[PDB]
Amino acid sequence: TPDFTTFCSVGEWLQAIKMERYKDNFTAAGYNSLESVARMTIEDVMSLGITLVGHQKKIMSSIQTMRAQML
Repeated sequence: TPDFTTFCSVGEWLQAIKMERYKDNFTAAGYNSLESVARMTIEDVMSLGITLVGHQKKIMSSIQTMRAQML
């Protein structure tokens, strides 16, 4: 099992999954910790204005693996 608890920031996590284009989206909505990111549902993701389905799925998938080890 990879360890998904080793990121030191939301920005570092996004970079690792090639999603760093949404960095400002996460920041602007006050997702400043990975703890808060790990609690997100699809609705939270949609609220960020992330609209490509492929991006929503990558992020949701990464959030899931994270939540399982983090929460």
